[PDB]
Amino acid sequence: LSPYLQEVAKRRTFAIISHPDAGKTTITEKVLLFGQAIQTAGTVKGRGSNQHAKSDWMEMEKQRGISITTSVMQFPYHDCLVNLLDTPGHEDFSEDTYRTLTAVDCCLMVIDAAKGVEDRTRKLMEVTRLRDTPILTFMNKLDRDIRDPMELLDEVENELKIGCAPITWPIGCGKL
RNA sequence: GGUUUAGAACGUCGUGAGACAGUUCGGUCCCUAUCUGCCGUGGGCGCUGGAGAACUGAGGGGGGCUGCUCCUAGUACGAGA
Ligand SMILES: Nc1nc2c(ncn2[C@@H]2O[C@H](COP(=O)(O)OP(=O)(O)NP(=O)(O)O)[C@@H](O)[C@H]2O)c(=O)[nH]1
Ligand SMILES: [Mg+2]
Repeated sequence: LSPYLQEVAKRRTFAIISHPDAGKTTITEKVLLFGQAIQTAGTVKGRGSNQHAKSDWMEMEKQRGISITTSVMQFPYHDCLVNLLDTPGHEDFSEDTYRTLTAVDCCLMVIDAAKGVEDRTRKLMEVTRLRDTPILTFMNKLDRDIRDPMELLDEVENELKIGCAPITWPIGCGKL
């Protein structure tokens, strides 16, 4: 427990991957307020939640349309020091994302519970198994009317060839 | 202020006086309301002995517009926007 091997062990550096518009960038902004980096928060395109607070999608064109290239982040949560990446969704667009995976020891996949598993979701798992990299799964968008979370588990096991272990479970979806 | 008076000029027409549904500058707009109506306000009598109060409510009138924001929710919808 020397001041060296202690700093090392308390660190944790990970990805965040998605099919385009799943919510990487949003869950990221929220992860940032659980780290006391953003005292308020925002949305995307600076949209529906007002205030010139978008944000932390670096660049510029990102804020005009929707997301471009990996923003990177370091903040403290609980007993750890997290290093957070923000991987772009789009076939032609990255690249980069792939090279970014080279910097992560593990990885979190966001899934649109209203959409299930999409195309670049499937392609991203292939790239993942290249390094036997671990995957956390987050089922985003429970504010929306979604599919049966049972069926959502099938699509994840069947099409992504990986076991599902529910930690939490939604009670009602959409307006409920 | 416009434009159908009287002054004056331009262009135009006519020998001319004058003329143009061409133009230009100037140029007196009265009424103390009797009736109807309408807004208000009293007087009289009626209502069945006379009086002071408080009512019922037939009916009449006034009022009746709308923006933006927030919650639902950036949810339904949408590939997105
Ligand atoms: N209803 C709802 N909408 C969400 C949720 N999370 C994200 N969104 C919406 O989904 C859209 C996609 O946002 P974004 O975070 O850019 O997704 P992304 O995965 O970063 N984009 P990309 O995959 O292109 O990099 C946003 O407009 C945001 O409003 C959620 O939990 N619920
Ligand atoms: Mg993004």
